[PDB]
Amino acid sequence: TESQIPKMYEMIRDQMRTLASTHKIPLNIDHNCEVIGSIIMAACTNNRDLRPVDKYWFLMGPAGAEVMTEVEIDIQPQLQWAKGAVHDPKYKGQWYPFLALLQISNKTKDTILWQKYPVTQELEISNSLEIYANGHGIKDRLKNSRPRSVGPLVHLLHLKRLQENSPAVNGIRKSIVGHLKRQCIGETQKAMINQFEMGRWESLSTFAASLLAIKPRIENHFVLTYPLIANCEDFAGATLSDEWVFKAMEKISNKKTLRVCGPDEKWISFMNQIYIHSVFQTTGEDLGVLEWVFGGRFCQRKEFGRYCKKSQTKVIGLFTFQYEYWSKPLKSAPRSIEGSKRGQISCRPSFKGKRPSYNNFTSIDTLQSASQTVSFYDQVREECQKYMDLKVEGTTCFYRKGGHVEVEFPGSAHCNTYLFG
Amino acid sequence: TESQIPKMYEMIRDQMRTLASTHKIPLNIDHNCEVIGSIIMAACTNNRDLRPVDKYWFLMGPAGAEVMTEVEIDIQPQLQWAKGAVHDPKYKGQWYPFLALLQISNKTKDTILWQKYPVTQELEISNSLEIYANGHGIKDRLKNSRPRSVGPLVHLLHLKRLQENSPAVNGIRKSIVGHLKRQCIGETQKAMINQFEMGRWESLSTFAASLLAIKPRIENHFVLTYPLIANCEDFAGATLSDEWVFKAMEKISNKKTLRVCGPDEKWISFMNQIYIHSVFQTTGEDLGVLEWVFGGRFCQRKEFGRYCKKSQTKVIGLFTFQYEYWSKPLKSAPRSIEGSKRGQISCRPSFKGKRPSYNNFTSIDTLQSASQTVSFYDQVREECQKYMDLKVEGTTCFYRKGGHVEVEFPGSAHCNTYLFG
Amino acid sequence: TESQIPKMYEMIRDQMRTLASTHKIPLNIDHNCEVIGSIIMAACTNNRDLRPVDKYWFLMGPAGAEVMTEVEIDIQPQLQWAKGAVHDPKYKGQWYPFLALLQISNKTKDTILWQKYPVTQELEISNSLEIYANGHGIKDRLKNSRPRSVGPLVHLLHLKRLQENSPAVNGIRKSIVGHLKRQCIGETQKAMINQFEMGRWESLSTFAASLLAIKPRIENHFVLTYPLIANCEDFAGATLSDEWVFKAMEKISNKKTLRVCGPDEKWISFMNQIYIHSVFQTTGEDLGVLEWVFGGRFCQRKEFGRYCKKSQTKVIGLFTFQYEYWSKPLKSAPRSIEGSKRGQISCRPSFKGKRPSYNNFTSIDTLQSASQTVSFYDQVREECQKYMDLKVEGTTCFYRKGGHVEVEFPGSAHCNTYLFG
Repeated sequence: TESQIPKMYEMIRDQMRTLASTHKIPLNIDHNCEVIGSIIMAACTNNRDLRPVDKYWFLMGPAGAEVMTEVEIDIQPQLQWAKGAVHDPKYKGQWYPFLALLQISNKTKDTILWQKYPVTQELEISNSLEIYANGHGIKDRLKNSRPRSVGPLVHLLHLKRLQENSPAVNGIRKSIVGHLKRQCIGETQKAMINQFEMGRWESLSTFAASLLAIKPRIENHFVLTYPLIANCEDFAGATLSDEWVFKAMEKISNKKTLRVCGPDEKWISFMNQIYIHSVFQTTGEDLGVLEWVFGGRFCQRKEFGRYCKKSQTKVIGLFTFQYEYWSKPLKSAPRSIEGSKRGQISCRPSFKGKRPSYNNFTSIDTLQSASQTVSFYDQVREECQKYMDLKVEGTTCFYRKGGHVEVEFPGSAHCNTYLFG
Repeated sequence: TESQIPKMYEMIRDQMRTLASTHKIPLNIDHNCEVIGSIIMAACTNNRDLRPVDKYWFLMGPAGAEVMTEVEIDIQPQLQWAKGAVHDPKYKGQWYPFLALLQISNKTKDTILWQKYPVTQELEISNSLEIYANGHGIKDRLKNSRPRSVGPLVHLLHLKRLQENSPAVNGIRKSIVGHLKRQCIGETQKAMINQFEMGRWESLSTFAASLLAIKPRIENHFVLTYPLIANCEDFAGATLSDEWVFKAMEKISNKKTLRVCGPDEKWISFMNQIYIHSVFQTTGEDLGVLEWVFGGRFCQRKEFGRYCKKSQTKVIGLFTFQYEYWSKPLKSAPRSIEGSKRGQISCRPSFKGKRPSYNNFTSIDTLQSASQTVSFYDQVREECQKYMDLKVEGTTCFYRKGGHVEVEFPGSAHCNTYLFG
Repeated sequence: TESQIPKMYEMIRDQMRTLASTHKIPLNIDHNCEVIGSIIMAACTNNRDLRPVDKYWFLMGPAGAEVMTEVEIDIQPQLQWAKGAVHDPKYKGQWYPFLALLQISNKTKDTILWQKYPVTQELEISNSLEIYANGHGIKDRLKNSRPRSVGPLVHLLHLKRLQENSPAVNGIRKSIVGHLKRQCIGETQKAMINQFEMGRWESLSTFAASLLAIKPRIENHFVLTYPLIANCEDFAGATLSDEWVFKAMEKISNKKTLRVCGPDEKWISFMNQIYIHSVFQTTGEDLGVLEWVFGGRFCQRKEFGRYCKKSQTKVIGLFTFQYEYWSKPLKSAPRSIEGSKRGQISCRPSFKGKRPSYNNFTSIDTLQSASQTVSFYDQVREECQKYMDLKVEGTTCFYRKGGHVEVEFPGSAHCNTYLFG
């Protein structure tokens, strides 16, 4: 499944530099790579909506005198290659599943800079839940190539849209539900999806809230963004899922040739952190964990105002990256109550001596563990409290840099803080 | 609105010393000032209930040999002046609005020493809510001069009393409701007041509990108490709302002439702290903030037993005051959800690495953010959770002493502790 | 009530060594004492189920060459003595009440090593509540001698069993209910027992959950286990309820002659801690308090796997014990809301200065303190929140070792952790 990753990375980077050098467009500027990279993406996917010759905005000029200017560029070489490469048997069909991950990676930056909440706004649920709407805005043909990488509310938004629009309805609805029930591990959650499948949406707010307790299964992959791809000189053992990516970004960072763009120099750490969020998909991650992993503090998006408009970005510094530990991408749900037992959570004193009094429950509702028939909302709450009661998240381990020696994450005072908090 | 504050302070202090010196009553003892001050107050307000000659309890004697004794005193000079000064056009009507603030200030000490809960007891709600019953016991004609300074449960107690007693009912009820809806900023809170206005009191417990989340708008003013007023030699630029009051109390404290009374010397810090609670109305304030502001620890009322009876107080030390930061009096509600967005409050891991698991919600009820019609109690809870979710309280800033350089309050380990906790 | 404790301890130890020395069974090995001690117990209680000659498993051998082997032993001397001693008027009837406490003490080790949840499993309630099922498995005739030492769910399991099986039903049910209502101090709790008494068990989950807030009254006694009894040379002033027990265990520990058994040497601290849990009945205690009391960290049961089988235990170290503070055994419920007043729990700012915002309530439900009729579940919750609101637990004090100087427990970072947590 990753045998072709090396050669597909190579093919992307090549088409990028071919098209950039033909029009004298320097690829040591990350903004140029972002625009060139998205044009190549569009030739592989929506072959018919882009124009054979069109004008785009690049940083043109010599040796740090670059200015943004509209360059007319011709894609019919890249277009002809792209329409073949979709079905080329040499890639063993691994092309579209790879393009979808590449689009998730390369669209991450804009979802950070231009924080909106299209999916929870359309579903009419709390915008705290947009963290589970990832992969929104990917071309649909790519979405069918990576349904496990698409957040559960994207699938849920697809289901409700279906009910507000043919005999193919029985087959489309079946597969959307199928993607939903693989992601949503809760017994009460699958029951709620069943209700949604029959158009009964009363459970929506409760289902949506349950996703922060009984967390869904979201597949992650570590995919380089277009500026990294163009400036990577060796894809020899490329993976999307182990220390290679970490080592690849350190190698480019050490080259100190790729420059990054932004509104002004106060953004230079943030831009660089945005590379980590795109490649490793840590946009939703705990910032305390991230600081430990990469060895530096991460900004929250609050710490800056609105991004400037893409035409008014400027070079503001150099790409930089380093890391202290690494980890593989999570594929299973982060929390499991399998073989979990809430044990003693209260004191039964035997000494008369006074001492502080604890209650490890918010109310006696949180301890109602049910035999006598129970109501559905209580079923939900009880199942959620079981996952809430877990004190650890994740599945295996972090590794020290330069090997696979397992190092337990020690903790942080910056834990339980978040990029959009 | 404060142009007359200097001259009204002057007039109070003058009438006080005039009446004290006529009967050889020393004003360097705070208890004497408290009794003399309340007699002058009563001449300006309930002109007909006090007696022209009557006996009161003062600390009489020479040079630290004072003993408490009943002195008969004659008020008909102070009484004649008082009946004029109510309507004297030279004060521009600012007299009663000032007398009401002075009575709030000078009644604060007794509400601390003799902690009872008349308003929540009469409303039959938790006595934790007496913090919102301030200004109770003020003469009603003064209450109409400062309805924004009167706690919302005083207005609420007035409304329920009205329904348990004429065509003026439509006008009295209207104005009480009007004061209530200006103080209670919650949309669900105004709906609950509407229900109360129509005699439906089922929401009482919920309305009362909501006041600790969606906090009401309470107007504060910094007004000197009678012992400070008599011992202040300069009212030149007097305000009730900026650093002048702070500087005025430091000036008297530095004189080291005013002595304070109490049951025994173990009360001497507490008595002095009671001056801060009366003048700056910090009775409800966070003791950790207070310690930072004034630079010393504040006692909780638990740390002492019952006050002795007023006849058995003795001189126990000197008035003392100092401060490190200052702030203006709050007039708006302390919490606002305007332009507030609860953002990301949960982690979506992308690394397999295990890490601690957080849940920033007590139950999945606390995340039910609602389109589908919602029940009223949930409306309340959801609105309350929005205010509960705020992490900061207050509106502007503290200033360092001796200027208006804004200094962010850094925090304290003594925060979230309270005078009646 | 304790006048006979010295002589009853003496009689137990004597019968133990008599039967052990007759068959050359060394009593300096704790496993031998445990088996011999339980045989003597069985002769005093279920006189007819044990066999006059039978084979048991002991550590036989010389001077650290002991191996486990089946020894046939003859009890008809110990049996003849035992059938008399039950009713011997010289013990003043104090025999059975003492045997029941001795059985609670000596069965504690197995309930730790072989953690099961028979009572909550049979009641079908959360196994977090097995902490309130103590004294289960005691011979019933002993249970009637110490009903206050039997956890409330044992009595509750007895009541439900009664309803699933005669004119004596009115008298048995009455006394079980009577034991239940003395243990369960909550007004809503007694109401729930009343419902159970009439076979209405809907309240079960709520009653069971309420026991962690409104904690029941459980009687404790400090009783030596069989290995301590055999190796105690002086019962002169023996009590079950003051510093004597502490001093008695230190004396044997200092002898360094009793060896303890377990699966391997990594258990040697845990085994020794199990002596403290049996004698002082701290199985349910706060481990942070325990560490302070005895001056060493206590293991949680998680820190080890399953015990080996009793035939495969080996000597792994020496008995050891020490202590820094002591306390009497608790007899009353650990929490009381009598004369408790929740006071100010919220801030009413008077300064405009911003500051952190606290809410000392999980939801506005937790503040609903009710006049207007309230529903029963809310009655429960409100009563429970009153006990939840208490910040201190226990009734009197701890004492420093070697006297009765009261020392307030200072706290611990290891508090709110538990043996079965």
